[PDB]
Amino acid sequence: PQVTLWQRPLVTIKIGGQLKEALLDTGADDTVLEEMSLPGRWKPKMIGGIGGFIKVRQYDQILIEICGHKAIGTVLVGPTPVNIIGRDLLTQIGMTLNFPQVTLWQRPLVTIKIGGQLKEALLDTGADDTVLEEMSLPGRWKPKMIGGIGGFIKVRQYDQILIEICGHKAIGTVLVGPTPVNIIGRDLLTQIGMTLNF
Repeated sequence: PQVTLWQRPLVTIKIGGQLKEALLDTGADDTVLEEMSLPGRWKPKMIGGIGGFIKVRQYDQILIEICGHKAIGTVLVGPTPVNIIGRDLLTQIGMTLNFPQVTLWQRPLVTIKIGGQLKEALLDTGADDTVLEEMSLPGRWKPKMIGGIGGFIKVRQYDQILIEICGHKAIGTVLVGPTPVNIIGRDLLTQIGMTLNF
């Protein structure tokens, strides 16, 4: 299947004998699920994201069926607001990002130019919105809060900002704040014709 990004790329998964919906998230290194019952031993673990860190239980060698496809790997379980399938499992089902084609064995980074400056950013299908680390942008903005793995952060919303991502230009809203990494969300991914293919 090919998947465009005008809506969140959700899929049905079967794990631990249970059915769940999860977000195909190219911006996630690891797969993280909301609290659920899984068989066996686990290890305590802390993972970070927008908003900070959360404690999760790490289960190893867990069978997961994602769409029609099987994979076995590590699964983290904890207080994430959304079930996310990260690159660890995307690679196993042969997922690629197309806009150039990109496999997901490494973080899908691209060079962007915004506000006259050059930055590197993560192509993040799991992000509704584009969020950049603190930077100098031209003009007026509005105070805003956005949520994520470890809670919420306050960001400045700038409207009508030109961004050039890889080759391609796009205009839209950009959030600026204490995100750990620059993220290109679906708002801009759709403008450069990005798709998920598996």
